[PDB]
Amino acid sequence: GETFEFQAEITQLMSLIINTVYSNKEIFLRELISNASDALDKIRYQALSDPKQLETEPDLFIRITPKPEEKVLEIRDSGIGMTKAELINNLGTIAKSGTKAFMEALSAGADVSMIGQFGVGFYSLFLVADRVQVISKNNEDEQYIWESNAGGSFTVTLDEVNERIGRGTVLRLFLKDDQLEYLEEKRIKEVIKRHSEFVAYPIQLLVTVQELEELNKTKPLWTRNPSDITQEEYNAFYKSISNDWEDPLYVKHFSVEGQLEFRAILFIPKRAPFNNIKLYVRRVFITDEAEDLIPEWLSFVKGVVDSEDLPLNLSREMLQQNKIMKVIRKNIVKKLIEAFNEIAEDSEQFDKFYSAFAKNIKLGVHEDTQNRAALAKLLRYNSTKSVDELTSLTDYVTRMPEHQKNIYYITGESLKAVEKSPFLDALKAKNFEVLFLTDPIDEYAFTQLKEFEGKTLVDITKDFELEETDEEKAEREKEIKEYEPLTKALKDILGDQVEKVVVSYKLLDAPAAIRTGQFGWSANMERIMKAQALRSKKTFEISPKSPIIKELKKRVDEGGAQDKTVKDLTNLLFETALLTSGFSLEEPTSFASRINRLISLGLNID
Amino acid sequence: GETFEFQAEITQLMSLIINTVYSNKEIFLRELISNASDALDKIRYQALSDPKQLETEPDLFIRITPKPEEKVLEIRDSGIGMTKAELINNLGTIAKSGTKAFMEALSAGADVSMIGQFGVGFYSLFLVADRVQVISKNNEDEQYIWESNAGGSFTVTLDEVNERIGRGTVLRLFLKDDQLEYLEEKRIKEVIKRHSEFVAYPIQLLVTVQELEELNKTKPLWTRNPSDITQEEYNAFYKSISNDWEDPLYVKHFSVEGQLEFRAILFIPKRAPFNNIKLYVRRVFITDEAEDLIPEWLSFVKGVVDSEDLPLNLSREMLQQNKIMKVIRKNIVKKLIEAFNEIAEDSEQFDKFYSAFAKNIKLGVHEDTQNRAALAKLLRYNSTKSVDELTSLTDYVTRMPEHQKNIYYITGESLKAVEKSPFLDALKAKNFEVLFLTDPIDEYAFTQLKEFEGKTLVDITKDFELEETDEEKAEREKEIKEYEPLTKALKDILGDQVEKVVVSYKLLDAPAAIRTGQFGWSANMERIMKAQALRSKKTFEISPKSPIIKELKKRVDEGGAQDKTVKDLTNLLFETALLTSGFSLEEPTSFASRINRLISLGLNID
Ligand SMILES: Nc1ncnc2c1ncn2[C@@H]1O[C@H](COP(=O)(O)OP(=O)(O)NP(=O)(O)O)[C@@H](O)[C@H]1O
Ligand SMILES: Nc1ncnc2c1ncn2[C@@H]1O[C@H](COP(=O)(O)OP(=O)(O)NP(=O)(O)O)[C@@H](O)[C@H]1O
Ligand SMILES: [Mg+2]
Ligand SMILES: [Mg+2]
Repeated sequence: GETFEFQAEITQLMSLIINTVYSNKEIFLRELISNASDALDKIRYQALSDPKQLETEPDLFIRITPKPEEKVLEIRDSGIGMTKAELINNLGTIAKSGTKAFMEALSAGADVSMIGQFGVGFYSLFLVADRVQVISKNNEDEQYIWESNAGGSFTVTLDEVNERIGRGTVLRLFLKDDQLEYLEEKRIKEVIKRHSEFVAYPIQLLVTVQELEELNKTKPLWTRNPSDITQEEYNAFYKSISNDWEDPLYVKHFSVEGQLEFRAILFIPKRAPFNNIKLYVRRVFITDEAEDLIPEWLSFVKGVVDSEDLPLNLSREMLQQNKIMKVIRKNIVKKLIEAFNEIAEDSEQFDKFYSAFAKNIKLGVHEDTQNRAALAKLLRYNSTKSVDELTSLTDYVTRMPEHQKNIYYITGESLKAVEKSPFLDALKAKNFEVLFLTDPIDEYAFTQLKEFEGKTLVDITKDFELEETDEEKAEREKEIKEYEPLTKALKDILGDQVEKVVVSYKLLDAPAAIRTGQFGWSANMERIMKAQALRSKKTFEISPKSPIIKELKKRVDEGGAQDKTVKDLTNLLFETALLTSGFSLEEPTSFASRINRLISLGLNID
Repeated sequence: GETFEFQAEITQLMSLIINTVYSNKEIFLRELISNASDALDKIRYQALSDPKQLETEPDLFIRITPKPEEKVLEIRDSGIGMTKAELINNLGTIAKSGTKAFMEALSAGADVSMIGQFGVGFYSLFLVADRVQVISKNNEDEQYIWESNAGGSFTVTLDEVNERIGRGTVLRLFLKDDQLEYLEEKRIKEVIKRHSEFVAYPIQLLVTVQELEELNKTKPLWTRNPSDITQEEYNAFYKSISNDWEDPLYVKHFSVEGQLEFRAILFIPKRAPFNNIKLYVRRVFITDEAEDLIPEWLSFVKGVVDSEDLPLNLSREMLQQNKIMKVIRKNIVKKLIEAFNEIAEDSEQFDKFYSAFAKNIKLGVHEDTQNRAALAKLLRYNSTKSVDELTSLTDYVTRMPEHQKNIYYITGESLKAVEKSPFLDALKAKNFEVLFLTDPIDEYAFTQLKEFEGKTLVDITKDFELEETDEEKAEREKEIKEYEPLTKALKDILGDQVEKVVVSYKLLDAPAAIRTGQFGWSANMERIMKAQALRSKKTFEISPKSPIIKELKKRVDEGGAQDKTVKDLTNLLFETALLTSGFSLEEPTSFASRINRLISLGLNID
């Protein structure tokens, strides 16, 4: 049948590209600098084969001159420029990107990496300007003026009233009556620092005597190998990408080659606030709101990532959904894990790294599952054998005897409450080391690990059993069977406050304590859960080697299982053991009342 | 001078709209259903003036008949259809939207609201298909076939081998090999539920026996009159917009007819979800990730918002930054405040609502400032006179005596620990009501309020002054200096644990108590801060009329300022006051050992 070619309504496509493509109206400056950088890259590539191309204009720069008295923001560069034909075919045709044609026409293997590849970015200037007066000048042509008012047609006339420029393009922007904000120095500097910070060419800005100030003093470091970059340059780079005042603690500069090519310079700060990783394609900032490239627990680091094969959208403000995001996320996680392992080789630097980002590492163990074993070796806690220095789990399993098959730890509110806990005497009598956990997020990660190099993590606050000789077990069972009336009477006294009352030999000096029941929340977990602003079973055991329990035993033998004088004593002892174990004290008024009664008894007053 | 018209490269403009824009590949179905809905709206408006237009096909529907045998996802509708000239200019031209041409040619007082306003949405089908065969049929022309290969030209041939449809368009989408996922019923139903759920015209889908199933069974309610909607319809609408299984508690259906006309049906769930509010433009879901649309503390509210004059971008997945979302946020906040006030008029309804979203309201008092006084009326807490039922702040200040100027409250870990706290007897003697704060987020709101109807919020756990008579102030000053040597000796024993020790008359039944101070954190605030997963000063007081303090007074009169038996009592009583006030002990081992010493002394243990 009949065949027709596709057409495009210019009077509607122009408004479609200008108004309904870009969300913000400040990226017009970023696109103009990107076009100027592409022109300078073209004239530089032409200068490598012919040095006479820079005789007219030797300096390569981009000059921006705001004029509030004339309502014009001029954009002047010293690039290759546009001839009479380029002002019609390249600049006058929508979706025509001559920068793409220049990139595909050069010989394979060039070092240049230009930015423009769509062909409609130049029309973004009309979002803040009504009429434009772009002036071009090429070495192989005269000086012309490209005038437009975002209408249906454009006018190109020979320049005979303006100054004779050497080489480059002068983009005269007549701003609208409601877009005068872009004539201020602070607004221009903010747009540059946000979108046009790491351009390879100097961005000169005319500020008020008139002077020129460069807005891109900091050069990108991802274009150089990590072998010839000093630490001060890394500190300046970190202070430039972020508003932080302190130098980065550690820098990780890697480069992945092969099917995916991308470079990233990830920095580790010196403090924690309790996204951050910027994305750069063709030396231009695209977006920083992609949460899928970096995990939430790992979002404490700062830095930028440079790439060239990312499928950028038309607006150049973000990227499409692709499978490369998972690849770059895995690479960043692996490189940061390697960086953490390198920091672990040092003692002074890793101390600051752990004291500043312990929560992030412990979160990495809690949520993440693939790198859980790698992050478990970075945990540092105190123990009975290490009171001052922090000891890892790798050094913990080395000091474990041949008969110990489990890793013992303990949680609590503070370090002073767990260092003198009544659950440590039994483990120290057997020369068993017990770790110390003082942060509320420690148990959230220890409940996910449940194993380290084959050693099961056992919490001493919960119920647990220890191996012993058959003779000791036979003697302990014959002692437990005779304390049975005491535990039975004490259970009836406590009522439903505890699950059961059994004799425990894991207490030497403490008279009694309350443990957990191997399941549910522990003594510290329920305290953390009942204290969150945005958001189990207990067992009472006594020690048969304490004089207090020995005196309580002879009370039920004479018929004192239901006396009124003993009830006050056993209830107060239960609430005291409840406090020393880490549980929540319900109704402290009766506790204080009984305490005051003993005070009166000790002060000889009734 | 030389004037030239703007041009557009077809081979590049097409590629611009095939990879850059429409970052998601599943929205091709949404756009095609929107085009079918526009065609049906056209034929429905044409039927209002000529009923004979629907004689060829009376039914109005969109049929989705997948065919995995030949890898085609054909979409058939019964809209107005396109003629021979419409398949060239309306469909074959980029950025040409005949739907906009039909909208601008509408009569005065039209009611139809069509979706098509750009003209590039039809070309989104090439994201998953390599070639299309659009079969159109209009009442004023013959049945033609519009074929394309996503290249630079298209072919239009007269239909001779396909079905002789009555009226509408048939779009044969030959899906690519890597995009065969859209041939299953699950993917089609998910895309329809995500974007094309609330289309006014029925969407038919062939599920393979060949049977048809309507996907858009839930009709929208924002177009109908809110006063005519029943509760079951609101429940069914809530079950469709959200995956929740519980019925909505309260529904707020309002419509603002100001400078920006928009409809919104906000629902109140029954459980806290710890975005949620979806945005619709002309019965089309665009996005649900709007930040400025709803505050953070208000994210628990579910519902949808329908607007018409919104700056839709090219991809129709976000709004442009035109500073128009602030008025929508303000209207939503105001309407939900009115909704909460209406819920407060009912007893059982507000009891069910406050029991599920108390933290959300308290967080709203914490961060929000413009509606802080409005949200303060919804705060419900217990008190000494309201131990059973909840009481607001208005009912609290109405029962305040004429000589009370401050609102007294108390915070603690639980309600049983604050109902008998020794800080209540001082206010109970003056017949002053004291609120009970049992949640960790209550102080974060009470610190931001600081006042309610001129009454200053004063925490009784902190240092505060009570009004007294000169006859009582005289005897208080006479007895304060009498106890001064006891306080000096007690401070010398306590050391740096407390700042100062003052004889406070705000204690009647307790021998002593400890407070934080006048400024800074409270007793429970520092405990919550030290118990958070992502994350002081003390003033000691005594009661001069207690037998314990009266006996301790005579101890220092005989030279007992530095005895060995008084320091044990001093430390023990200090930790007891530290317990009853809501703090945490420095070490429970020392407290447990001291209590065990009392037990040995009481049990005559030598
Ligand atoms: N300042 C300039 N100096 C010289 N040539 C320029 C300048 N600005 C634009 N051009 C030319 O005009 C063409 C049109 O560019 P433009 O419409 O901005 O889109 P693009 O830069 O080519 N691709 P993109 O940046 O992704 O939108 C460029 O390819 C250059 O050849
Ligand atoms: N199924 C259809 N039946 C009849 N006419 C149709 C159909 N699909 C598209 N058209 C016509 O083709 C035109 C092109 O529409 P399209 O390219 O999809 O963008 P649009 O819908 O007009 N505007 P937008 O939805 O914002 O992209 C429409 O305006 C209709 O006039
Ligand atoms: Mg450009
Ligand atoms: Mg469309």
